[PDB]
Amino acid sequence: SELLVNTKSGKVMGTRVPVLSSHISAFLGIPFAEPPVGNMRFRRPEPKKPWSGVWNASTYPNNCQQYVDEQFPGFSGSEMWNPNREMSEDCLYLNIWVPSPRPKSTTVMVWIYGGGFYSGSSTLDVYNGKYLAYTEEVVLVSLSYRVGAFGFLALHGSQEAPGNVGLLDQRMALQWVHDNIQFFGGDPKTVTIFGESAGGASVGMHILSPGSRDLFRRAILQSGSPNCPWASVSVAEGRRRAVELGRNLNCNLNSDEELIHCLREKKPQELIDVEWNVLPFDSIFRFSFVPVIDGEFFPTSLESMLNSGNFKKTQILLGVNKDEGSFFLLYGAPGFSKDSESKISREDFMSGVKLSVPHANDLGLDAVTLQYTDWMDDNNGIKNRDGLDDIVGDHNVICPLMHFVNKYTKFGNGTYLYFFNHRASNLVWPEWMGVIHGYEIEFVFGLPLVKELNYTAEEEALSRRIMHYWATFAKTGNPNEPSKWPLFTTKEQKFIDLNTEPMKVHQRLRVQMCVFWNQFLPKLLNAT
Ligand SMILES: *[C@@H]1O[C@H](CO)[C@@H](O[C@@H]2O[C@H](CO)[C@@H](O)[C@H](O)[C@H]2NC(C)=O)[C@H](O)[C@H]1NC(C)=O
Ligand SMILES: *[C@@H]1O[C@H](CO)[C@@H](O)[C@H](O)[C@H]1NC(C)=O
Ligand SMILES: *[C@@H]1O[C@H](CO)[C@@H](O)[C@H](O)[C@H]1NC(C)=O
Repeated sequence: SELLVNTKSGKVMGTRVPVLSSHISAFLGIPFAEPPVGNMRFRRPEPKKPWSGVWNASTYPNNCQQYVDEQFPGFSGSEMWNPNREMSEDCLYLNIWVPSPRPKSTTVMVWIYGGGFYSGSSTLDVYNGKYLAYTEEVVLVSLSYRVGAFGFLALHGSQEAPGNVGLLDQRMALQWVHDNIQFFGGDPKTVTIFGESAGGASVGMHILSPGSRDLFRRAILQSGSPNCPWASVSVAEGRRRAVELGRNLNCNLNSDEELIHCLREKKPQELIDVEWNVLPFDSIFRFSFVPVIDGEFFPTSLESMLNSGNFKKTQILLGVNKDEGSFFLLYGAPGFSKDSESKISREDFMSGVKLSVPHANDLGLDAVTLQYTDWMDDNNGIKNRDGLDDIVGDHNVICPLMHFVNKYTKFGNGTYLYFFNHRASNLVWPEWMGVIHGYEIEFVFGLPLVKELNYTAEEEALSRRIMHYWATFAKTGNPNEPSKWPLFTTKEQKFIDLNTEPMKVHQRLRVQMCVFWNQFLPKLLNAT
């Protein structure tokens, strides 16, 4: 049977699913680790003990325990990101979509979801692999991995909660693909990993970690990079936040062992109810438990790894959206709201900046402000709102990604860079938010080919160029079929737009602002 597949861990059974008036196979909720429950919480994951009999991979798995967005109850723009399945600590599962009939040795793509490391699911409507699998004829995997404190609580020195274990979940799912994807028609020596926001950062991190490098061929990074200022923390800061976590639950804090024990007796939702209380600053685009620079997963600092070429040398394709910052301002900066044009007063601007660059002294805040203010029009609310938007997106997503790409290109084997800027015609979020964090995903996953969803036809077309670029790049290391997407080179710095208008090629993507965030501001804060 096409739906029966024998693997190194045991036999697995899927289900046919319809797709654009056809069918393909899906193997959903296949385990790739032991359940990290009980005395195993905060622990490195363990390989799943094989089973006999036939694994029922006919329905989606649980989602990992996570914080749930309730800012806009009943609003689909936010609610479609929340878990749509029971949450549980038993969540290390992966999902495969296989073309029909079964390929013999086709290109494999493994999706890693984002969510600032505090949230995410493999099972969401926008991550449905059937459209991609079917249209581009690739085997589509999506893995899953522990988030929040379950995935990233870090007491360096302990072996009970070493940190990074979420990153280790990902690696195991990738071990399992390397090992078993052949039986599903996938080619394990042509796996592309790809992800968005924390998933984009994750991909960069697997490119840097020596223990992950041999497990995939190429990489795609959407709106996220390993060196993002929100994507990792030192062992001191992780230790400090773990303890503070404990302090919020009245734990015995006299030893690592005492503390971990107390955290392990707590119901999942107790950890989640206080997770946000440990940020050391009042801040937007910052998350409590994220990877740590431990000297193990990351052997030294990301920056020295990047300067010295200590990382997997291969092809990568990556990019950003035009308005990355607006979500975070909506959720936290005063002046902003879902149902108003959100025009921002000088006073609210000043506090936006302080929230966006939480680690800056007054002199740094002055410099961000000078840099983003039209002084011949300082009382324009649209200008204040948009400048704040650019500050969040430049500092947190674009300038870090440009730094990474600039360093990667000096040693890598080919880079392709995009700037995604089409606002969907069916978008339910307000006009002022722009081309928003997270909204290229539905193009990359091909949702605009389902008519019930209400995209224009030029949107269906764009979605098809994107999938074919992503897939062709995954299959060959070049998104071009033999009008060009040129290579990004350190000399010329070219990239493309991605939108309904015919494509153009540009250069030096936000250099002016990124020289400020990557060279000047860091220097200024080192000195003062
Ligand atoms: C990626 O690496 C490939 C393979 O190593 C490079 O192709 C080589 O280019 C060198 C330098 O010009 C030539 O001497 C060889 O003939 C090529 N070798 C092979 C096996 O083709 C390729 O240039 C690299 N691409 C980029 C953009 O760096
Ligand atoms: C498991 O598969 C059976 C058929 O083998 C099917 O009834 C169902 O899709 C699965 N179980 C449920 C309902 O969770
Ligand atoms: C497409 O159009 C209809 C009719 O206005 C709208 O109500 C419907 O919900 C749309 N489809 C979705 C799920 O948005």
